[PDB]
This record gives sequence, structure tokens and C-alpha cells, in this order.
Amino acid sequence: MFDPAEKYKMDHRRRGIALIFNHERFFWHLTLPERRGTCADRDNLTRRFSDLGFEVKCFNDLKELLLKIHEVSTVSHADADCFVCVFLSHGEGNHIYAYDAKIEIQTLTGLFKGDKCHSLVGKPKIFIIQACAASVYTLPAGADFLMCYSVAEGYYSHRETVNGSWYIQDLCEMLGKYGSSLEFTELLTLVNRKVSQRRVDPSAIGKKQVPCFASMLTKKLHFFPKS
Amino acid sequence: KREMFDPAEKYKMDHRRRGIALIFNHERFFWHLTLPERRGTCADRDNLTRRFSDLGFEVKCFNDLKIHEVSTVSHADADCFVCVFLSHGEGNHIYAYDAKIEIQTLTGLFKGDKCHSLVGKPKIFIIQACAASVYTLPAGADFLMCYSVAEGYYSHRETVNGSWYIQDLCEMLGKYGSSLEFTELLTLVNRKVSQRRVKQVPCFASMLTKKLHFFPKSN
Amino acid sequence: MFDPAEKYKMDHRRRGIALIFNHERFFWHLTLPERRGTCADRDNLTRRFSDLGFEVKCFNDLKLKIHEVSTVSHADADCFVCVFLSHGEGNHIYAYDAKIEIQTLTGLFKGDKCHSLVGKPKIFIIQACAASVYTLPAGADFLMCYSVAEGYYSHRETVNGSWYIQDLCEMLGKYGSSLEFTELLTLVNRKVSQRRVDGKKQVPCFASMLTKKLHFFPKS
Amino acid sequence: EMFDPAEKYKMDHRRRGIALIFNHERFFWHLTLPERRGTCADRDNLTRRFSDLGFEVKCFNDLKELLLKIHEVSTVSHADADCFVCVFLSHGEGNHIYAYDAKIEIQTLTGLFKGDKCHSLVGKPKIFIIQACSVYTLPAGADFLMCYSVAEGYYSHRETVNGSWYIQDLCEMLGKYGSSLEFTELLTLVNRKVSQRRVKKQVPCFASMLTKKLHFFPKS
Ligand SMILES: [Zn+2]
Ligand SMILES: [Zn+2]
Ligand SMILES: [Zn+2]
Ligand SMILES: [Zn+2]
Repeated sequence: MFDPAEKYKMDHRRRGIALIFNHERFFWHLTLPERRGTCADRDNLTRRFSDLGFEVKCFNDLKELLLKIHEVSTVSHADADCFVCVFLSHGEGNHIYAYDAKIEIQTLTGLFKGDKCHSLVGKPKIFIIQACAASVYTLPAGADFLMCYSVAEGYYSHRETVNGSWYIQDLCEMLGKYGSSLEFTELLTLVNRKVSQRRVDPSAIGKKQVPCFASMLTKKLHFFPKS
Repeated sequence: KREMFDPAEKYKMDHRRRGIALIFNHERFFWHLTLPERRGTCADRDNLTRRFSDLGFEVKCFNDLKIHEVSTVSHADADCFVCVFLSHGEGNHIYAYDAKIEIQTLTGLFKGDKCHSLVGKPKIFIIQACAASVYTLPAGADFLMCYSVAEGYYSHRETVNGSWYIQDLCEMLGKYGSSLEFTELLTLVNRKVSQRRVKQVPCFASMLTKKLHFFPKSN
Repeated sequence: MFDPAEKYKMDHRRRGIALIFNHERFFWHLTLPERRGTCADRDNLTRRFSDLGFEVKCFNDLKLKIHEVSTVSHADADCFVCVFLSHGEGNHIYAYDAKIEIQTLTGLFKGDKCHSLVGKPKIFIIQACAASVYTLPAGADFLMCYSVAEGYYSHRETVNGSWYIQDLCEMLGKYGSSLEFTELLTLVNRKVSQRRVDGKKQVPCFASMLTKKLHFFPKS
Repeated sequence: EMFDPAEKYKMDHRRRGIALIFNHERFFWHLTLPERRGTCADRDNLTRRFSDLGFEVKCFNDLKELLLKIHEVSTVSHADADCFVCVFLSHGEGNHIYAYDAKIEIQTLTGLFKGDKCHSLVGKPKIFIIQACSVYTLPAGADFLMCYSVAEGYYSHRETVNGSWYIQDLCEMLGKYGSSLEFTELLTLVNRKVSQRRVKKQVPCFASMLTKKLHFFPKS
């Protein structure tokens, strides 16, 4: 009967797809601090999710543009544990850039809701979002969903340095150190502390960046080593 | 530099008191009402009170038909702050609007900038979901926002025995209240309510920095 | 398939029996600091397990009800808990008798002999003072919690009690339902050794032959 | 908080420490080849898993003089090292002299690294993994972990080409959950795996005198 510490089954053939999405659609102009900085985020996330047993796919949204997104949402995951989708964005941006991102996040999360994605029903769906038609909010829907945000609704966000961004650097450091050792919600709480304590001051306030994860998960999530 | 980063740091629960578990039942602009819902909301309030009193809380509940002293009085002797927001399932467009305004102004009082005593201390707001800043999203560090319903999902109607989300919250708080870290506790409420599709999907938004454990006190 | 954090089931009707056994045989002219020095351990430990949902049965050797403990059905019970209590300064007969009493208690509840407790954790909390004079015995799902290891120097009971039982009960109130039981004993191992008031440090031990993790989540 | 509830041993020191593999090859006359290498597959399996954890593996036998590089192990500074790991290996079917010699070899190894004798490892966990075949199974010491292949009342495995089930599954757990789980939780998995791999059931044991939790997070 009822178990106070039930975990999602991690004994499926593969761990699944860690989709990485860097929002570059309507951004101009760009600089090498941010360019290689976003690269540093993407390169760092890839190696960390590859370590946890994920099949990493990343596509830029400037480039069949939706067909590369269909095959991911359309292909079966019955052999997989979970789905991870990382959304990367630029700190600075025009009003349109930030608008398209909110539309992309909305349509991207909607594809993996139980009504459309049969294979991932009862399986955790983690969307890691870098925050930057009247339904304009940072809140989507779905059961067994994990929404990870770099910034809480009204807070200040990092500018992307050459080495990357505050939220991503810290996420990868914790994923590298405790990725298979901790339940993922405890893991994100460490990212919550590390980023908020890292209130450092380059046009400072100084305002602190407060991350937030919205959890609709039903069980404990653990990325125990596979194979 | 005596003891560095700890992967499992918990909020200090060795303060004189555990704190105040404020209960708030939104009744301001609701008409008309029925005994299924009336004694049902009572069942929620009566059930939460006994469960938080078990965990060592000083419970205060006030109807909004009749707040500073709670947000203004010092909590330097306390572990944390809990605020439960109760609402009626059915409601006019104004009723649901006032609730969103109350939640906004209530959470804003305990943000670090105003509440000095609760800085570095967990603030848990359990919300029963029912001027352009109209959203279910407030702000603050070390904040725990517990929602009965995710943004677009269906919510229970309040039976005589109470509501789905609250009944399950109290059952888990009675069984594992001092035994589990509170986020693991809420995940059990997330499963129990969603499986009880007789779907309502709960969601907790966590801005906490440490592990939260309501270990028994007074020793 | 590979059960990584597999725990013993804790959903059965009753949690089980807390069996407190105080060694009161061949201890001639026992002092009062040990007399209801021990009471404060018995009445402290009979509270903490009862707070965990155990049925506490206290009986002394000073006074056939022993076969009535093993004979009962545990098919609806989670675990067996038997805490063994004794006084510090005793003659060699008191020391010898205790060893044989742990043989019969421990050998009585070996899965092959007691079939109702098979697969169900048996925690023996020992307070220590044939050609088989040894500290360790055998058994699957067995947990042997020793007050102090070999090469040991034992505490003297005062008007609360013994540091091991003192801090053991203390951990059961603070982390009994919240932590895995082996993690709880690790805290006792640190607490009792650090509570080295006056000149050595008492090093306690627990022997684990457990197959699964152990958590005392409140029943029902 | 003052009360350290999930306190772990520090794992931030320069080097993790030494993995000391000791294979008992004395007074084992006419050893069969299935035991010969055999044991190699255990030594070359365990020398990989600890080295994968950041340990420096030193393999030396008693067959070789073997007693004088032994003082060179305890004498080294551990002030920059996290732990001491010493895995003790032996073959199954041996004469009474082979059984007697092993017991005394565990005395000197265990007594050599008692905190009072080795001061550089004080407060730092000492994990002794024993493979078994003052004559007793248990010794003393703080921050000491005695991992036994099988408890008393035991029936030991016979080494084949791969090796011994305990070392087989021990290494297996170190690859799957070595860096991911607390070390006592890892042994609990070994305790279940080896007993269930009963192709009676071999019941292994670990004695814990540890004050803190133990996790092998990858260094730096
Ligand atoms: Zn876990
Ligand atoms: Zn805890
Ligand atoms: Zn536990
Ligand atoms: Zn750990």
C-alpha cells in the first residue's frame, strides 16, 4: 500500500532525452562575452547530463524548424525514464525576444502533457528555464512536471559572463557533484542557496538572483547510475 | 572557514518556539453559502489546526469578514512562519479577485525587506486556489508556496468532510509531519490528490535554501 | 530491478514488541544509584519505543514467559525489538550469566527457529558488562546494538542512567521516526563518545546483518 | 543547527587515502588454480574500483620482509588524506594454521591503525574490509568500519574464475553506487545481494563504530 518514500522507476532501457534549447531567434546585436558565455552554459549542461546517462540533443531556433521539435515530442519514450528540456536565453533582449521565448516555453511544455505524450505519462518531465494572446505568464500546466526557473518572477537575473551564467554554472556544479547522489528537488535547493548567496558586485544594485522550482511531481526523483 | 559547504544543511529548529501557523479563511464576498461547504471549510480549518498544533505551532485563525500584529510582532524566537489560505471552490469573479489581492499583500509583509525576524527562516504559505499584477506568483527568498491546484487544472468542491488537498495534507502531516523533510511530505500530497481522481494536480513552488524538518521540540 | 534504497515493509498491522530485559541475577548488594538508576533507563526506553508504536514488555530474570514471546505470531508485526539492560560493576558470574542470556534470546529468534519473523528485522540492543565466549552472534535481518565495543570501558549508572541508553532514548525522540535506524545509531556512537565527561572515550558499536533500509515512519 | 543530524566526515582533503589490499598467501599449501587467479580477479577488480574512487591501491602479499613495508604504511602522513582503506583477502579451504595466522594478521593491521597509535588518521574513518575463513571476529576503535565477508555461524564461498561472491558484488556496488550512496547503505546492498545470490544463504556483516556519515563524492 501507500509508501511515504516512493520513487519514479529508473529501470527503463534508457534514461531518456535531455533536450537543450538555446533561444537565439530575435536577438541583435550580440557580443563574445555572451556568445561564448551561452556556449559555456550549453557545453557545461551537455557534459553533466551525458554523465547522468542522458541522450543529449540541442537545437538553435534560428534553423524543418518545427520538424526537429516534433520528432522529439512525437517519438516514443516508453523505453525511457524521464524527459529533460533545458531552455537557454540571453539576459538582455528586446520586448519581442522575451515574448517569443514565453510562446516557445508554452508550446514546448504543451507537447509533453499527458493528453499528447502517451509515453511519458507517470514519468517526470523536467523543464529547466532561463527566464529573460493574453496568456503571457511564466506558468504552464501538467502532472509529474518539474519547472526549474533561474529567476523568481520579479527578481534580477545574471548577465552571461564568458564562463557562463550564475544559475547554470551552479546547476552543473551540483549535478557533477551530487547528480546521482541526491533526490533532484534537494539538488535544486542547493542551486537555490548557491545562487542567492552569490550576491556579488558592473551595474550592480546589488540585487540577488532568487531561483525557484515549481514541482508537480508525485514521487521522489533520483538519477541513480544505470547500466 | 571551519565547516564549509554542506549538501544536506537544514534550517535551525532550535529556536524557543516553532512559530505561528496563521490560518486564513477567505469569506469576504461569498454568497450564497451551503452547509456542505460551510461545515466543509470548518472541517479543513479544524483539521489543519490540530495538525499544526501537533507539530508545535501556535495557531491563529481569523476570518476576513471581521494582520499587522502577526506581521509586525517579532519572530526572532521562532523557527518559521506558516500561513494557510482557505477559499471557497465556487465564487463570483470578485471573490476570486480579492483572494489574489489578499495573497499578494499577505506574502509581501513577510519578505526580508519588511520582516526582519524571519530572514533566513522558512516562510510557508499554503494556498487554496479559487492593478495588472494578477497572477498566482509572488516573490521572496526562503519562501515555500504550496498550491492546491496547478494554474489550469480542476479543483475539488468542498465536501462535508473537507477538501481533497487539505484532507490529504493533514493526513500526511499527522503521519509523517515530524518524520519527513517538508518537500518530500508535499510530494506525497501531490500523489495522493492526483491519484484520487474520483484530476486535481497540486504544485509547490520552492525558494528554500535548506532542508526543512519539523523534528519534535521541547527537549 | 536493482533495489537501490530498498527498505523493509512498515505497513503491517502492529509494529511489534519492545522487549526490555534487565539483568538482575547474581548481582549481590546492588547500590541505589544502580537500583533506580536502571528504572530511569527502563522507564525512558519503555516510553520511546511505545512512542514509536512498540508494545513494551518489561520482565526480569530475578523472577517460561520467554517461550511465550517467541511463540506469538509476527505475521502481522513489522519487527522484533529486544533491549538488554545490565548494571556496571558485577562479579564474574553476573558477567558470565549475561553472555548465556544473550545466546538464548538471540538464538531463540534466529529465522530458522522463529518463522513468523523471517525477513523481518530483529534489533537486539545489548548493554554489556560452551567455549563460545564472544560479543558477536549470527542471523539475517539482525541488528546487534552494543553499549560499548571490546577493549571497552563501561559507564556507571547514576541517577538518571547509562550514557548509552540516555542518548539512545534522546535520539529516538529527536530522529527516531525521521532517520534510518543505522544512521540513528551512528549519532549515538558520536554523542556517547563525545559525552566523555570525567578519561578515555567510550566507543559503541552496532553489527548490521540487515538486507534492507530501516525507517520507523508512524504506522497508518 | 548545533545538533548535527546528517553530519558527514570531511571529504575535501588533498588525497582520498590508501587502498591497502592484503592477500593471505601463507601456509596455504598446494593451492588450486581456481583459487590462484581466482584471487587475481578479486585483487584486480578491487584495485580498480577504489582507484576509480580516488584511492591509491597498494598490493603486497605476506608470502614475500612483508612485515617491514607494513610499518611504512602506518608511518605515512594522513593529515592530507581523507580515509584509510584496507581490504583483507584470503582463500576458502585452508588448514587450521592458515585460519589462525589470518586472525593474528587482522590484530596487527587493526591494532596498527588504532587512533591512539596512528595519530594522523585520528577522526578520519578507517574502513577494514575483512574476508574471513583473543580468538574473536570483532576488534575495537573509533571511526572504524569492519566489513566481514560473512558473519559467525557462517558458511563461506569458494573462489572460482571470477572470484568470491562478496568481493564480486562489493566491487559491483562500488561501480553502481560507490560515489552515489553513503558507504553503510552500500554495504547493506552487498548484504542483500550476496545472500540472494544463493546459487543456505550467506549472511555478511559490517560492524560500525563510525561517528559520522560516509560519502565518496569525487574529489575536487
Ligand atoms: Zn533517495
Ligand atoms: Zn532529514
Ligand atoms: Zn529513514
Ligand atoms: Zn551524502
